[PDB]
Amino acid sequence: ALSENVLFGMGNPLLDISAVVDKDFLDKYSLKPNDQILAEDKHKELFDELVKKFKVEYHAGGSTQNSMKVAQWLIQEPHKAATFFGCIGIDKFGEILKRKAADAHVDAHYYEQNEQPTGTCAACITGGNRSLVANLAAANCYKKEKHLDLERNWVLVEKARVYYIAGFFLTVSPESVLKVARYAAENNRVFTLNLSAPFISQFFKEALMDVMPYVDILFGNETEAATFAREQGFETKDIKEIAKKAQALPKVNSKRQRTVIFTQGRDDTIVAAENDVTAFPVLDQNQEEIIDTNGAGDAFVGGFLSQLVSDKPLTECIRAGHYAASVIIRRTGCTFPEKPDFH
Ligand SMILES: Nc1ncnc2c1ncn2[C@@H]1O[C@H](CO)[C@@H](O)[C@H]1O
Ligand SMILES: [Cl-]
Repeated sequence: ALSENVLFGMGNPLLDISAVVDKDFLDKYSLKPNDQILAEDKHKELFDELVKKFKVEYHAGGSTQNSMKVAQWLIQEPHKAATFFGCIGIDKFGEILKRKAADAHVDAHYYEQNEQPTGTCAACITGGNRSLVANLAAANCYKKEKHLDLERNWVLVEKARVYYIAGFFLTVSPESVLKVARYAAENNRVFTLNLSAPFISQFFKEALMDVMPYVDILFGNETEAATFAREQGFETKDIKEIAKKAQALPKVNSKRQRTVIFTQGRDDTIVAAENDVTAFPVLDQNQEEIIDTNGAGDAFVGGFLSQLVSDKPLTECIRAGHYAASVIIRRTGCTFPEKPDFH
């Protein structure tokens, strides 16, 4: 039986707010029916209006937290197998988010501050369409020295066997990422990281390459891989070759070989390990049943991690990732039914 806090994540928590809205609402906030955006000045009151005017459903969100809740869902027992750290506000949304994280059986410990509201992501649904508006807000305000470094929180890091941090968090607290990564190397534990988005490899390459030697498992997708390769001078556009070259990057913990895992949408998931590159087909090809790809990557990682914590074989970790993604992409955002049916 797994211990509590066996899986640790940290990143940018967001309160997901989903609702069926109307034309007037979309028009007021200048939203096309399938826009996916970061909030601009015109959207700062959107979340308050959304909750006042419409019946909403709330979820614990943000990329890393999504992966934690999916992992927890598939782990099932114990509750609080997955830990999550990040920054929230001292507001009603922050209280709702704490409740949702608890409902998801994740052991969330948030840094709370008063300067910024809790981050939010609105899914504004009309018919089969949905408009996404994300406001990072408090998520950008995480303070290593006021949260991670406190013993009551650091000990939860020390409880983990496996760590996962989205590369998005390199834009907020790269020193937190480095400290966790260093601990993983010092203790021969598995540290995992997502490339997260092309802009991470372009604009945050210093932090990314500072952490890379500590990465036991690098997750990403084909678009991130292409950008990473260009920025690192790999001189190839072939995804398998990119994965092989990333696998062979400098590494401090030589007790564990790096694994590089790049998803390709409906095309094969590519896995580079020490002595080979293997392609894992995506067996779910019913494209017409896909209603929303938002969170597919987060769910893939969560499914993978759910099996990794039990030292299951690579094939099983990939199978669980593909399963989780297949569930999430048939629902608005990174959500799932009460119980998993992964066998
Ligand atoms: N178009 C698609 N068809 C089927 N599965 C998909 C698609 N896009 C994403 N996925 C699933 O989500 C994962 C992450 O993108 C993929 O590896 C796959 O498992
Ligand atoms: Cl994140």
